[PDB]
Amino acid sequence: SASALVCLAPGSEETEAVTTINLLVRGGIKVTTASVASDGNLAITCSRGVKLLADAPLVEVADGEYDVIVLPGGIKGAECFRDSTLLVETVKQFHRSGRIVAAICAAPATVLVPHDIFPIGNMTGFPTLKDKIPAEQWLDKRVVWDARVKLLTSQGPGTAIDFGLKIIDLLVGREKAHEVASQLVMAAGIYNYYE
Amino acid sequence: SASALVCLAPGSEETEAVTTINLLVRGGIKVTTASVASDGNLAITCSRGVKLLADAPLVEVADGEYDVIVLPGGIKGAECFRDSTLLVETVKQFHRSGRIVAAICAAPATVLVPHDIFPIGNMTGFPTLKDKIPAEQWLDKRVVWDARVKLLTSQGPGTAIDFGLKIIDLLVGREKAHEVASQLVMAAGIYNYYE
Ligand SMILES: [Cl-]
Ligand SMILES: [Cl-]
Ligand SMILES: [Cl-]
Ligand SMILES: [Cl-]
Ligand SMILES: [Cl-]
Ligand SMILES: [Mg+2]
Ligand SMILES: [Mg+2]
Ligand SMILES: [Mg+2]
Repeated sequence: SASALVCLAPGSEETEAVTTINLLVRGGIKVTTASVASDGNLAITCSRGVKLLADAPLVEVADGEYDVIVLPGGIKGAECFRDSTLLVETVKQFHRSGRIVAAICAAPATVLVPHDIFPIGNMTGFPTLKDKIPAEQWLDKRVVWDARVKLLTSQGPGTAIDFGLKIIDLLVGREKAHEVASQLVMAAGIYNYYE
Repeated sequence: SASALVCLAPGSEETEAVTTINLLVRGGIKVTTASVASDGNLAITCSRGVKLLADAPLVEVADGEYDVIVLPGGIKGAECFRDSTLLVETVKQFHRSGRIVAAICAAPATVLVPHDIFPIGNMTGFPTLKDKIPAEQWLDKRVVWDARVKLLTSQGPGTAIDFGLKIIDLLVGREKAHEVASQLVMAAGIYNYYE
């Protein structure tokens, strides 16, 4: 199967993390969750208090051959990612080895921009953090797929379905993305991959 | 200081549970999560494998004065609810005492219909299970609010935002629902409480 490494830190946005995980599993993707910036503790208290148990510490899975690394948002979770040298070097390694980096909400501006990971990539993120993304790189769009650098970005809790579906499309294919979308009772406006 | 009791079981649908909890917290509603696991275990494995910690076993919080009891879906989570005499008694007590019952996805057909808790009233649920909701009660709407019996129902993972926003309306009101909605970057097909 295709596989995904979903990172979690104290203060990660729980809808973004959980909805993404759920959709990837529905798509037949094996998902591992990794605890970041917790010195190995697998208990992760998210941004609105939801408490998740991660599968493993990042340091034990960072060298795995996952097809995508996923960075949920949440202000404080994204700061933890930014300030983790292991997280940043893992993101860089996924990219250099031809794999996908996927980031939502505050993660693009907080993690990718300060570390100059994708200096000329196109990206989106949470609208109120537009001023944290260099102006020439910013698109205000529910999902942005920059195929040149294999960078997938998205905007907020309410775009987590759109984000997860595009990961499925990229890793498994359009037909599987449509199958998953069809299970959800999605709002009008969200792309369902039928065409 | 409105409050919500969100029930969780092995096999609950994690998007439905977590997105609902998230939105209620954003709305200033005090949330308590209650495990309906038969042994009282609080470390719940949800339908796609997300590991979610409940705050308390149902028996320790069921008699609380929460304004709403929330039943997430997930095929096996809803079966656990149906087969828990304490859960069913608690739902009945919320209803008889003039409080709100909120249920999504499989929870209406699996829990409410077999126990005949709402013999009169409109309801929805996951559309593949529509033939398990009595025909005179069924509506095919993203959210159904029947104020006559204080029953809120909704259809699936993709309607979790609509569901959570309606709980906010019912507990805190339209202004707060609009405020929360405006945070999410949600899709155009979800009612946003602005006129
Ligand atoms: Cl441990
Ligand atoms: Cl670690
Ligand atoms: Cl670049
Ligand atoms: Cl959504
Ligand atoms: Cl399910
Ligand atoms: Mg620059
Ligand atoms: Mg394609
Ligand atoms: Mg009847």
